[PDB]
Amino acid sequence: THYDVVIIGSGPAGSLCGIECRKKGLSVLCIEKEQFPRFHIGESLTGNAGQIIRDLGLAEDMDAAGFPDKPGVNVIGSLSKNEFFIPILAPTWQVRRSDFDDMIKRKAVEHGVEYKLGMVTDVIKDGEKVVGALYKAGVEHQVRSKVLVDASGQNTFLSRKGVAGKRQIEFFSQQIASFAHYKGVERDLPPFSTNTTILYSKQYHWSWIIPISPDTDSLGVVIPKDLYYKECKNPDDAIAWGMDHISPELKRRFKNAERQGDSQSMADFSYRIEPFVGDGWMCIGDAHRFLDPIFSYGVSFAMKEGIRAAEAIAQVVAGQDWKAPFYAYRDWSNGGQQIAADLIRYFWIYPIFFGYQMQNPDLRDEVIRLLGGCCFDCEGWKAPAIFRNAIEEYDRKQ
Ligand SMILES: Cc1cc2nc3c(=O)[nH]c(=O)nc-3n(C[C@H](O)[C@H](O)[C@H](O)COP(=O)(O)OP(=O)(O)OC[C@H]3O[C@@H](n4cnc5c(N)ncnc54)[C@H](O)[C@@H]3O)c2cc1C
Repeated sequence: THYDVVIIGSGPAGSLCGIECRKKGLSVLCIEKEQFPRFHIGESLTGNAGQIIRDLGLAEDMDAAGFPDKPGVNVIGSLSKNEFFIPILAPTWQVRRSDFDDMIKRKAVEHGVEYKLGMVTDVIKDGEKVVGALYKAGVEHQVRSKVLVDASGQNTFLSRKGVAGKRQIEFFSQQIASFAHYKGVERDLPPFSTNTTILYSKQYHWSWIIPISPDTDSLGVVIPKDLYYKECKNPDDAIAWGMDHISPELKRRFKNAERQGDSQSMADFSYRIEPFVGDGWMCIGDAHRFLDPIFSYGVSFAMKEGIRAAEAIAQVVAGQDWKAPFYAYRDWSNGGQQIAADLIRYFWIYPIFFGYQMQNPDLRDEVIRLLGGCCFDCEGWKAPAIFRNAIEEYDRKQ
């Protein structure tokens, strides 16, 4: 059995890639190992994500599913008492990922992507060229594809399989995130009751509060890996650590709150995988690159890469050799992702200066677009340059 495109995984990257490939008239199979709906962390969307969601015809459905509108994000430093607000670029939402991912997958089915509940386990190769995959599903099946798209997220299938490059981890910023859902959290005053709230103390010590339904808020406490394994060891203790040590806002807001279900812990390690394109295959989303979620780029970038990949895939299915089209995708992805990574690094090194710089109308407006996810067409902007130069200056002097 043959498809133009086989996609591993139906998170936001895989779903959007499938939809876009269908719009280009390609045949598409998506293999997803989990039954939807399924829990997934990563709840606060960018302005650009909202635009894609609107373009998919889902705006009214987002509201009806009870996903709060997101007016922007408040960043509060507990140690310095510096706080700044970044208004949203365009209308968007805070989501419960189980329901959200289900709604998007449904759109991909409406677009005619064929789905299988199954686990991809291997690739099929013709020399160095990838030409299909094996998946389980109580039998091992074989499928043939002109392009195998890895949208496996954090599972990073093609990297683990040795087809894509090795995972390059950013060791200096390794964190562990611990989170749970609560009811009864005290929200800010309308019209900003459903802003995302970020509270931070020391470098790489921070917490989020994200409203995800009419009465439910997502709480995360994120701390360096070493601190976690020394003082906490489990998510309940890490959250309590943040309550006690990151910000008095937490105790205040959570005074009458009640936890819903159990807490979980998860690695928050930045990484990139290179190469992430090759003959007959490519990675999109977290399957090749993960940024610090303090600025919530993940879902937005996953969707953007799925969309841009479809353009490359269409060129190869139409007859082109893989290199020019895939290297164009690669270069475009690296461009945007590096700007986002620089913004995050710049913030962590100079969080107060970052705040003071928002008082500058020109920078402020660029940062609004950048935090909105518009990092992929920035030739001639001032901010990306400032970030890059600062980071290089900081590094060269250490
Ligand atoms: C602590 C934390 C907080 C975060 N907060 C935010 C936030 O506020 N906003 C935001 O935008 N992002 C956030 N993120 C990031 C966000 O969750 C990811 O960037 C996003 O899920 C990436 O989408 P994806 O499609 O690439 O992968 P995923 O969404 O993970 O989807 C991948 C899919 O592939 C399937 N799969 C995996 N392996 C296989 C296989 N072998 N065969 C078949 N199927 C497979 C999985 O079941 C899964 O459904 C956060 C992440 C973390 C860790």
